[PDB]
Amino acid sequence: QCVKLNDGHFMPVLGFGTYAPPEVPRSKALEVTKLAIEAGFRHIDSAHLYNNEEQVGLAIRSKIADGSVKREDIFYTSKLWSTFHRPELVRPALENSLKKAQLDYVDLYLIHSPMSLKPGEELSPTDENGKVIFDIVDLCTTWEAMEKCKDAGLAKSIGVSNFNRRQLEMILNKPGLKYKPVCNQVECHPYFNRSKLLDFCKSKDIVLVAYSALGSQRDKRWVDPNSPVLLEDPVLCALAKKHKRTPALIALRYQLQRGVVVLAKSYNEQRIRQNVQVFEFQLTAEDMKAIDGLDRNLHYFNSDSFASHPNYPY
Ligand SMILES: NC(=O)c1ccc[n+]([C@@H]2O[C@H](COP(=O)([O-])OP(=O)(O)OC[C@H]3O[C@@H](n4cnc5c(N)ncnc54)[C@H](OP(=O)(O)O)[C@@H]3O)[C@@H](O)[C@H]2O)c1
Ligand SMILES: Cc1noc(C)c1COc1ccccc1C(=O)Nc1cccc(Cl)c1
Repeated sequence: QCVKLNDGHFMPVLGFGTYAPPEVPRSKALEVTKLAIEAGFRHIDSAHLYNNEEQVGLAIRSKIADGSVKREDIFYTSKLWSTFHRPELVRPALENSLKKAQLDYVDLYLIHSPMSLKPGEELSPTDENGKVIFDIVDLCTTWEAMEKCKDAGLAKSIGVSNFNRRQLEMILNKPGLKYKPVCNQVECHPYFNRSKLLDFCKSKDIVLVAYSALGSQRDKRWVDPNSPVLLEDPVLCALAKKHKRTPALIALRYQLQRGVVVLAKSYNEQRIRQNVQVFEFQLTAEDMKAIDGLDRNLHYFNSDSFASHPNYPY
């Protein structure tokens, strides 16, 4: 169950989200990634930011080793963090992510954010006054370093994440371009459905990948507790009763039926197993336009600290 990418390789349309807050013990990312693979996931979304590539790579390496799966069956994804946007820091970051996860290549390497941060070992550098230190980098130079990684064979496909239309065209309107981004991974869910951005990506053979499709983890550091909880929407709860399903399954099927590759994080065995069942039912045209009307342009990620960056995507 995949969608062909604009460089030839294939991406499973349902992916597993591996991020959990640092409060969650690192051993969990190993247990739930194996359970996700046993449940039927073959697309695994990770990143250098999530501090989990060893447990994730170990789980992948262990399911390959016990004979459940082979390396070609697994679509593994990592992301270049924003402190590594200077072109010389790109390949060492990917090799470090490969060394950490113990894989010879990633199926997908993404530019995690367009908001470049100052290079360093800190995932978020902060100055004297406790504010985040930005950095100015021409992102097309970063993409060239990304392109070389695909040539080197460390990344089967390369793409971006949290890129708006203007930032996407900057990559497409790049001189000497060799590989267009196979995908743009952005926040997408019935309350914020990226309809105009999805049309643009469709018009460029670029796959839109939805993160926070279930309505996000609502971490206290980045989300307002008064913001609407997507899985409590009366419309989503109503359709789940009609189809005898769950509100999460309604949200996941919503993206799968408009050409969106959808991610879903879960560290709960039953909900992990519950999410693969999105392929067992279908939404009607009436159900699709009912969810269509829920768009209220709601960013679950909100950060005024990152509102002053020249490349902030929204
Ligand atoms: N490119 C980027 O900038 C970016 C940003 C954010 C996230 N991501 C990636 O996208 C992945 C998913 O996004 P997300 O972190 O916002 O989480 P999410 O997919 O929106 O899920 C939100 C919450 O819903 C719960 N859940 C999972 N399955 C459920 C089900 N069947 N029914 C009810 N609840 C369910 C989960 O809690 P339980 O664990 O308890 O089940 C989960 O924490 C992340 O893991 C990350 O890899 C990428
Ligand atoms: C927009 C956008 N542009 O880049 C990113 C990444 C995003 C979305 O970010 C999130 C979405 C969902 C949940 C969490 C996050 C997040 O934790 N962002 C973050 C941003 C900057 C620094 C650091 Cl440390 C974290």
